[PDB]
Amino acid sequence: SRKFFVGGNWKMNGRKQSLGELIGTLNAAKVPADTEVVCAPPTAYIDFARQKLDPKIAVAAQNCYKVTNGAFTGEISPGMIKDCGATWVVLGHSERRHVFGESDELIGQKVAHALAEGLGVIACIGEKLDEREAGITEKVVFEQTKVIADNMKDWSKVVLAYEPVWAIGTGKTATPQQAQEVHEKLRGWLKSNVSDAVAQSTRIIYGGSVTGATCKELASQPDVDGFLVGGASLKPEFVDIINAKQ
Amino acid sequence: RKFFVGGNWKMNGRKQSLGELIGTLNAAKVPADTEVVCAPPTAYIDFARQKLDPKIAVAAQNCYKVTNGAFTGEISPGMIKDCGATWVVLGHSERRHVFGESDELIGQKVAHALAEGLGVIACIGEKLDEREAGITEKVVFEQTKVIADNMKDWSKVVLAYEPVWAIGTGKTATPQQAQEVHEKLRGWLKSNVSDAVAQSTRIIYGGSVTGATCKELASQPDVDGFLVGGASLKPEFVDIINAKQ
Repeated sequence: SRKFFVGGNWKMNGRKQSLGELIGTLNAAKVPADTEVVCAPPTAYIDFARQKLDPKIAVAAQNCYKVTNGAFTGEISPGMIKDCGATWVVLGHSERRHVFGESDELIGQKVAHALAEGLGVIACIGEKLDEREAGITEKVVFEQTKVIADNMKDWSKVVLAYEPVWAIGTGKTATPQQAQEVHEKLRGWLKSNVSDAVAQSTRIIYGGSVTGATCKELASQPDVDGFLVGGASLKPEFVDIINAKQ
Repeated sequence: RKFFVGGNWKMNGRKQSLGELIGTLNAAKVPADTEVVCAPPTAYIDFARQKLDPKIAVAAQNCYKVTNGAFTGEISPGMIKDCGATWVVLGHSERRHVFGESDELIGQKVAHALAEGLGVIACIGEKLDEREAGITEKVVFEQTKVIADNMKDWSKVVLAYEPVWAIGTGKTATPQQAQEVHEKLRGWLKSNVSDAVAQSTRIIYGGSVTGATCKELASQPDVDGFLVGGASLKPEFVDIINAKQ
């Protein structure tokens, strides 16, 4: 019985005043008890957000590096994330992979280390438009998921996020049925390559375009276990997406 | 040119350990002729500014080139200002050589940070292969050039020379080898920008500095301070603050 999971990726948006407002909205919101809600602030505001947010909402970092301390100007470690009261980290996000060039190997290593330090991990995967139009969706997301899997001792604190990069900013839209086709193929990969236990208990959430209007239909897909929300996570509309199963 | 001592904590510390360091720094007597800046890890910019006495300025360790946007894991100069920090380090050797940040990207970041009202510590330097091939000047001049082309105003910039060729290589820089590069960089400012920019721009040294070495390095005519690494996490940093005393 996989617990429904809604992530809010704020990305590089907001200041203390505006995020303070957003947080007041989320605190005033009724969160269903059967739903796990997580918010990822810009790294400068992880501490700030954890202090202001009600305990019913967990806090994620948006990225981290692969050792606990070191000569890595501009990076943060999982220890720092935990030290700030955050319990999750988002890793392998399409923007890290495709804007900032983070390799599969680097990401697998980040997952191992964040997991070894006690954080949950939202591990992101997905294919670009050129990869999808070349017919290599499965090949790409399976390879990304394999590299993550090779750097794991334990699956219980991982959530997989499928991002259709091919449908973010390109003009193309993704159907609920296309999302479901990728999600069930990823679950089938977990069953045949890790275990049926992992396949049946691991949340696979959809990180493509989600709104107050699209969320109910997407969430009723049997292999779509929730959402990693982009722009809408900055709006009160997020509260509708939290309630997508209601 | 006011003497400038920067402390780059890198990816080190927690609230407890950094709170302790900050107590130590808050007890230090900062000379009137010296500008002190500390760069915490990004998760602790806010924490550090709240705990530090105002006689010490706070810097971000990196930032991005737009004020808000779809850039998971980044921070903007707006957020840095919002947390009470007045500087950012850009083009650090680690951003360049571990994380692949290009000259063009760094230039764009410099322009955006200066425009949003931050000071910028702009880092340049050559690797060992480049030094031993004889292209020290080519590499550092190119890096300073691409930056200069993305800037109009020089008053809020500090140039940091990093002898990357001395990090974990088995080679080290002498004070004289540091002076030599600082002099050539001031030379490039004269010839490529102006004499005025060349006479007023702090050029600080970003290689190994300790309490034992700091006074000899600071006495070099073209070395105007430091961007300190490992020693910045220790009381020894307070002695490096006193380098020109």
